Amino acid sequence: SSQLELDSEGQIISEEEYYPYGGTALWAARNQTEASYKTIRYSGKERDATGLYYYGYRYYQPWIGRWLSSDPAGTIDGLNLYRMVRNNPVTLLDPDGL
Repeated sequence: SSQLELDSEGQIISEEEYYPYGGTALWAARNQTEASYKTIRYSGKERDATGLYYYGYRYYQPWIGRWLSSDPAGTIDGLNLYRMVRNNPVTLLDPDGL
């Protein structure tokens, strides 16, 4: 999860922290425009303007800790095709949405 951004000389552009399931709980910057250009924040995946995180093979709803669609890989991570990283978001990460 992208927490700090630094410019060419190690000065803080932004500061972020997340709720364990993706939600953004702290968001700070040195300029309201300079901050609008940070795109990826949680688990190295893009939070679109829609609010969904784009993981690759699926989109993710951080506000209910739940995938937007059933796993295409099927029963690869259990019988629950909507569960998020075995409900262990602080320890585990999903690389591509499967």
